[PDB]
Amino acid sequence: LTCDQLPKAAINPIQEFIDSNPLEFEYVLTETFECTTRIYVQPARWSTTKAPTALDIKGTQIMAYDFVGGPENSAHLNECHTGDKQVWYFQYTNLLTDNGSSYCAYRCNGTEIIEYKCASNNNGTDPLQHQAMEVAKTVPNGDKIHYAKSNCPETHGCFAFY
Amino acid sequence: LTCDQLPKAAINPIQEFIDSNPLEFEYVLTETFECTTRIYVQPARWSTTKAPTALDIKGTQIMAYDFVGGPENSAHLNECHTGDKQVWYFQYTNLLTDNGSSYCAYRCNGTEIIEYKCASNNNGTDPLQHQAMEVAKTVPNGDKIHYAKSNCPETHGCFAFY
Ligand SMILES: *[C@@H]1O[C@H](CO[C@@H]2O[C@@H](C)[C@@H](O)[C@@H](O)[C@@H]2O)[C@@H](O)[C@H](O)[C@H]1NC(C)=O
Ligand SMILES: *[C@@H]1O[C@H](CO[C@@H]2O[C@@H](C)[C@@H](O)[C@@H](O)[C@@H]2O)[C@@H](O)[C@H](O)[C@H]1NC(C)=O
Repeated sequence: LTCDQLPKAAINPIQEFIDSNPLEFEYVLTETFECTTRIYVQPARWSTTKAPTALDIKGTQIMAYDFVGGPENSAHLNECHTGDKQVWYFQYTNLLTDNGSSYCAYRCNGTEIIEYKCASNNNGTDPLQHQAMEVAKTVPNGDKIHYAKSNCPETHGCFAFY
Repeated sequence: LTCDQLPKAAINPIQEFIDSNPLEFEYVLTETFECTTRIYVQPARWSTTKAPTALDIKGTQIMAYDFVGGPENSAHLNECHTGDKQVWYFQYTNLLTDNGSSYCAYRCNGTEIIEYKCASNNNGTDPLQHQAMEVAKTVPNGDKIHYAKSNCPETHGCFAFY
């Protein structure tokens, strides 16, 4: 299996992602998105693109990306500080169940995987999530995929932020 | 007029604030919340307090505060990185109108004002907002209140983030 052959699942309407806030990453590829909370935001009233925004929050640092849909169930992200463009797909989504929400998303460079983000608001208890992670690890460079919460900073009274 | 005598307006249900996302500050007291976007987040499914969270995002930096209601229409904030406690009130709110949402909130130390946050998603065009700002400037230390967006960094393709 190569990264280009992973499923490209249907993307839920944006409101279903917003209604899942806040999410934390369970499995990630690089160190970048360890100990990170994901927040979805609807478009600003003054936005001329009317693109929603994804926020990746790691302690007191934040990456933001406006995003729009592209071909074949892609998400086209524009990182708000750098202008860097990224193309993402979803392996699966399972939002707004009786046990909460989960999904796994990935970023390829051709046949190899270069980033991976499995998110949930149920501490990774959706059986689909571990299953998806086990599939993604089989594509080239998927060996890097690992648990995102092994060594996070101590909290100071909150639950999705530190 | 002193800070303790400012109105303590009724606080809208949390969903009305979330539905107003994203907001930007129009008038602020210190430099801290210049060029800042405010995002409201519902409580995490795993939160034992079930407190919602306010995010103050300034470029790639973020302050987060879980908050709960207190006496006399107060909001009791817990800054998520430091554990520092803050007590806020609203001068007024005007959410989810045909021209969007605005509010002005303030933090006193007795008779003086120590922080001020007027937010909107309509670029400060609610007449109530300039009116409220003019009242707040009349309390001790209110002279510091000023426009929050005079010199913000250039964007890189987004609208509420940079
Ligand atoms: C969240 O789950 C944690 C255990 O997760 C499991 O073990 C870690 C090391 C990973 O391999 C992960 O994929 C496994 O599912 C608990 O330590 C923690 O207490 C849980 N949090 C709760 C219940 O709030
Ligand atoms: C947003 O409004 C800006 C003008 O705002 C006015 O002037 C500044 C200096 C402050 O005094 C403020 O309180 C006033 O309301 C415009 O420069 C800007 O283009 C507007 N943005 C829009 C239309 O998207």
